Amino acid sequence: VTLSIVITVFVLNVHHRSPRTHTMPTWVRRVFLDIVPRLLLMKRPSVV
Amino acid sequence: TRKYECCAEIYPDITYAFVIRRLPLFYTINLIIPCLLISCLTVLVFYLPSECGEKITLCISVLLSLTVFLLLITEIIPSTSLVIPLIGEYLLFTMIFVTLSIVITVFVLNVHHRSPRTHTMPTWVRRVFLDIVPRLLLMKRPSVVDTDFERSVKEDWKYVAMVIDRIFLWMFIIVCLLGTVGLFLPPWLA
Repeated sequence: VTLSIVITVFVLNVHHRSPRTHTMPTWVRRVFLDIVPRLLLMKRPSVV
Repeated sequence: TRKYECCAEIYPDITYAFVIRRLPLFYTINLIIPCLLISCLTVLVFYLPSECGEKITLCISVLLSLTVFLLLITEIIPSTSLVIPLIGEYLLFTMIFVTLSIVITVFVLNVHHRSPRTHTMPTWVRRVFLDIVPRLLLMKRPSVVDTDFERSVKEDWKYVAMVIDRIFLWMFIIVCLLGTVGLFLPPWLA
């Protein structure tokens, strides 16, 4: 549960990032928006 | 053998010295580790974004937990005032620093919620907390220009809050590690 608290702090930090403060690395984009979502059977909607 | 003020003769005695050692696996499982786990959450408040609105909840809970543990230990150890347990020292110092984090976190929250309609950014703040300090902390602000004035200064205030947060995240980690090793390593190395 303590480990989950740490991970939740990190996830909250990630969720509240914007281009005005952080820049998205290309590897983060690739991995976490192409590979992992497919494996976890979660599909993002194709919107532009 | 020794002489007492009662009587003029020598009264012998035999003193037995029982040197006993406690097996430190019950109180380590039940007091130490639960104390350490809470102490691990002391620093996370500085990595929590202000917009989440949970900073105060995290540090307040940590403080009220460490306080409870100190009282539980207070009911085990004798009330003698000659020496202080190492566990008592560590808990107390963490409580002092957790309290310091609450004060800092309150101040950081105030900085994050400032806009031109209420406050004015001083010239040197823009120089120090947006140009110099971010470079040192290896956090680089993306180069973005916003036409709006009350969304660019408002966003600058938010970034200043993050920079102040990152300063103490580094400082507390150093202090937390130095304090722990600087307290429990001396005894281990008799």
